[PDB]
Amino acid sequence: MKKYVCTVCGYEYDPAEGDPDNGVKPGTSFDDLPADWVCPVCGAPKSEFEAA
Ligand SMILES: [Fe+2]
Repeated sequence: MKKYVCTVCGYEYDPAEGDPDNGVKPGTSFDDLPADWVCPVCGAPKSEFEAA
């Protein structure tokens, strides 16, 4: 359930919510995001998220 924050824009990935519009169901951990997933607010890579 660990949240991660985008260091570009401040969006928080919340595993309890997932990211349905990008094919990520509620409950999906950050580490299990698809390899091509990017921040939905700004487009930044996962490599620029940090644990929040
Ligand atoms: Fe972002």
